[PDB]
Amino acid sequence: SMNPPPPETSNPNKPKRQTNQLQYLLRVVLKTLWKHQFAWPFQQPVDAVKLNLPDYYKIIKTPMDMGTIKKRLENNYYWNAQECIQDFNTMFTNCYIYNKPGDDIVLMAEALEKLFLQKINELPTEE
Ligand SMILES: COc1nc2c(Nc3ccccc3C(C)(C)C)c(C(=O)O)cnc2cc1-c1c(C)noc1C
Repeated sequence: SMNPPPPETSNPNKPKRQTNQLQYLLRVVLKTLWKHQFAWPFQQPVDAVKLNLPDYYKIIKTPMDMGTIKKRLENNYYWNAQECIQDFNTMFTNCYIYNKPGDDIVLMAEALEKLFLQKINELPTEE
């Protein structure tokens, strides 16, 4: 089995918290990206077996995807907004590292990232 286990989406020992910033990240940021027409390749972990990408998990050692992020938010896995923002950045970065500049998947990622940055620019203050 050449896929690694997916990133954890819950952990009984990791402290849980709900902030208005994390609620914004689920209700506005994640929702906006999730339903976007280019979202689908990013909605679940990269299945390197089914996609026939043997070298993927030899190159990408910190995988991340929006399915994982969605579940983390729904499970109150994050303590703060920065943890979640970091996961989005990891997802985009992995795509830019593994794929060639100008590839369709890169253009899809760039479009989602632009939308992401717009919404993060409008992050609300802590209540
Ligand atoms: C190439 O990047 C991906 N492609 C798919 C994918 N389809 C696919 C397969 C080969 C070539 C091109 C594609 C397109 C997405 C451009 C159509 C599928 C699928 O067909 O179900 C699923 N997950 C992916 C993740 C990725 C992906 C992401 C996201 N980041 O790196 C990779 C690699």
